[PDB]
Amino acid sequence: HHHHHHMLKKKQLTVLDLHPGAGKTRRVLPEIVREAIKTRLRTVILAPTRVVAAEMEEALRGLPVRYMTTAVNVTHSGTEIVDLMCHATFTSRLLQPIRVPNYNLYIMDEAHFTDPSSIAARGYISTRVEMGEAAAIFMTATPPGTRDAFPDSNSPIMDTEVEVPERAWSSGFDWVTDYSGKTVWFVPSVRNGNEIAACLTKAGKRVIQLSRKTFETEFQKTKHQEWDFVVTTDISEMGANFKADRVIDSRRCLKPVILDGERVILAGPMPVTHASAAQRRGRIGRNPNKPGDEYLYGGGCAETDEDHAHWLEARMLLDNIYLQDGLIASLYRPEADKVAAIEGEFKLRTEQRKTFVELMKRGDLPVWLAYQVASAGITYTDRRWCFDGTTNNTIMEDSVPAEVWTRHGEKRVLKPRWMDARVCSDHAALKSFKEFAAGKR
Ligand SMILES: Nc1ncnc2c1ncn2[C@@H]1O[C@H](COP(=O)(O)OP(=O)(O)O)[C@@H](O)[C@H]1O
Ligand code: BEF
Ligand SMILES: [Mn+2]
Repeated sequence: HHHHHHMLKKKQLTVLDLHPGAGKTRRVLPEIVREAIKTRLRTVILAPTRVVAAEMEEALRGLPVRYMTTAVNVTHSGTEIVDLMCHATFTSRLLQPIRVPNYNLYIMDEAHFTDPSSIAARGYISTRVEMGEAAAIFMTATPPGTRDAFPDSNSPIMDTEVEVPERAWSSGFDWVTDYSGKTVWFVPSVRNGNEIAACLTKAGKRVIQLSRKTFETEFQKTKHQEWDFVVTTDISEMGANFKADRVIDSRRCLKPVILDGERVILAGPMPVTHASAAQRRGRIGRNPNKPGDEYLYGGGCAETDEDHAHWLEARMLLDNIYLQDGLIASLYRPEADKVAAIEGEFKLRTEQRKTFVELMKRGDLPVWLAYQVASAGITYTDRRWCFDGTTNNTIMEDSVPAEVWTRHGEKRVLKPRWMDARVCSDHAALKSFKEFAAGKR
């Protein structure tokens, strides 16, 4: 009930870069949506995750918003001119035949998200603005290329550089376990998080683990049950709210890297960006009444992340989104220097584009891998490629060849024609890929 008037300018992109916890998501977003409604601007709100989409409903209760996500179960009047969906849904719809409205205003929250669908959505939106067809607001405390890892916070934070373990320990890290508060611990990989979580559990701690595959289900447990540690990958940088007193940050993670144009490996761990570091630290210091919060960090930051597969993968997506005849959207300008590709090199014809989309949406394949399969002319249900690669593409778990009973009634060793380490980097990813290779997804 203290609305501040925003003069929403046509043909403009604004970056709302207030510090973490300043109220972008909970205060400024509703104000903008009210102005958009008042002035009758057809508007889309882009949430990074289903978890945040649900929370945005609380902030927007009593405003006419169409929630285009099963994460919210609200009765729609059919008259709403504001739509809410996830970054990934927005990009996926753009790749499909499905008509996406030509919105007058795009509001992307947690616009730092570097998953390929988010990077692509930013390119599309910025292109629409540059063409004079729409306005946009990108909300993030950490715009592309920030070099500040220690922004302002609602309460003071105690910043300390320490040695952070990335393996189980039996001594040398008493400060981790001799602590009666609640800790969010950012780890370099799902497997390292499993090992640390087991160590913590053996030491009597209650641990919840979060990764992209599990986030949308395990995050609820952080609200609804008692815990001592959350052990999380980078997915928790995207507007994740914890009632926590301490963050432990390894400051590095495994990175997918395309090697010689022919395979994806997981390299590193390599340092995180300043943006990632500031978002990780930004999970604490958020309560103005609580002055004790600590950030313990394990090394430096770097901006040398052009080796990351996500940039090229964003181009694969954008190349397959229609704007106008002959026009391919560039990445948003601050990100466009991250990748050297020819605009349109990854454009697919209609049937192959359909396969590319289905491999990602229903197959849950990484963008790069989905592209290799689709561009080879393979149809979605034809899994022969999972078995006919070279011998060095053999997938191992527990030091033995992963084996599958195939749709054609043979026990076969998983040996994909194209190797993307993301499909076999932890037990759960591998299980899903084995199902896929069996024709049982
Ligand atoms: N359910 C809640 N009730 C009350 N305050 C909350 C709730 N969730 C978050 N907050 C607080 O609201 C403030 C603004 O949060 P938010 O808008 O999410 O920040 P930003 O998007 O700027 O990072 C912060 O102090 C945050 O901790
Ligand atoms: F910048 Be807030 F943490 F979304
Ligand atoms: Mn936010």
